[PDB]
Amino acid sequence: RMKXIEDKLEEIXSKXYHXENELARIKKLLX
Amino acid sequence: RMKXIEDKLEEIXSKXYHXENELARIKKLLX
Amino acid sequence: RMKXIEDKLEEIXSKXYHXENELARIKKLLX
Amino acid sequence: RMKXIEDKLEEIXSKXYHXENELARIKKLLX
Repeated sequence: RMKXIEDKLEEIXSKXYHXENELARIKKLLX
Repeated sequence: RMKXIEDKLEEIXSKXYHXENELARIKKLLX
Repeated sequence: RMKXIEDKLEEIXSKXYHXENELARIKKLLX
Repeated sequence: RMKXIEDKLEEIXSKXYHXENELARIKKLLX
């Protein structure tokens, strides 16, 4: 249902942390 | 509910800005 | 509603094209 | 409906594999 959608969206909002920080890995290889 | 899903999707559609621009950071280190 | 969620998910499934191809920009700068 | 949303979210949770591994492509070009 809606509860087990809301708590996928809060997995995606983990993936969009690990997007940011595993880019910021690459950027801080490049400064 | 559906309102507080719709307004996660419009957080994701912020993350997919910061995807693009913090890639375009890396690409403009690389031209 | 559900129709205007489904057609955000099919924006995200555009962003996850432009993820892939604007990475594949960087990778083809790096081969 | 909700079933064919849940099974988009489990496409996105494929895209957020291919995010990670096609970054980890770039990082392992850069070590």
